[PDB]
Amino acid sequence: SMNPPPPETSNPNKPKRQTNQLQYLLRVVLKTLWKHQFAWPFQQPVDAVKLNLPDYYKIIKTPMDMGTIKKRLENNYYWNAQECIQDFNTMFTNCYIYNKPGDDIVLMAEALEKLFLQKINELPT
Ligand SMILES: Cc1ccc2c(c1)NC(=O)[C@@H](C)O2
Repeated sequence: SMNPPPPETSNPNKPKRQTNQLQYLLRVVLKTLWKHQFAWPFQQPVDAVKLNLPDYYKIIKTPMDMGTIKKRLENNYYWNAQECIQDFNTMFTNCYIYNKPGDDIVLMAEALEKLFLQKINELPT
């Protein structure tokens, strides 16, 4: 099959936590980025079959997307904010790795990453 199984959104072995900052990442950061005009490519795992990108997972080995992150946050999958933020960053870097500078999808990611940075610049205490 061209698509791998999607990243886990739960894990019984992994310890959960809820924090003010993780709460913020879901209610404010994720759910605001979600509403951006450029959010749609990043709202679900890359479907290599659907998007006709047969080489995507030959290149990207740590896929990540906001749909996954959203479910992780809802499941309280994360231990801390940093874990969630590194997922966001993985998603953006994946886009820059797979695509070329100037590509439309890259312009989109660049715009979201800027907004993402603006919102995590200050987190609740
Ligand atoms: C055609 C197409 C649609 C959506 C897309 C892409 C390519 N390329 C990507 O890297 C992902 C994240 O988003």
